Amino acid sequence: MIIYRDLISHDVMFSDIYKIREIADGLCLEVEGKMVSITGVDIVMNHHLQETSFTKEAYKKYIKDYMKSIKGKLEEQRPERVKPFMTGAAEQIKHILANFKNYQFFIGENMNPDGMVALLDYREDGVTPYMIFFKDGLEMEKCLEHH
Repeated sequence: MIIYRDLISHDVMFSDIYKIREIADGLCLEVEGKMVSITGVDIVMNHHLQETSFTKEAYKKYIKDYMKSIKGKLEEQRPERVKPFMTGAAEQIKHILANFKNYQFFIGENMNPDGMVALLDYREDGVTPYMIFFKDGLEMEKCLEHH
């Protein structure tokens, strides 16, 4: 199976046992979760994601830093992704800041402040949870029977 982990913090963000949608012209991965009850969201609960908070200004400071960290990672391993990421993320930041009050913030288990901040949101029904990750900020891992 496929486990996805934060390219910076190395924590597991989510696995392939969820409905994954690639949105924003391949910039982001939209993971659909279920509300489960202690109450919460399954993605958060079984991958031990930690909730964190941001002012509008702190998030701007943080995401500039995060963008340049990913930019440096991509130049080394996936150079073709630098421009798409830099353009897309800049446009995605504008969207996130536009509906800032709609999001909750989650980071990996180790709580590395330089790692990815996943965004929690609810569908049109206002009941279904889904989480947004930057695809370029994730590295894939594959697990198989071993003897």
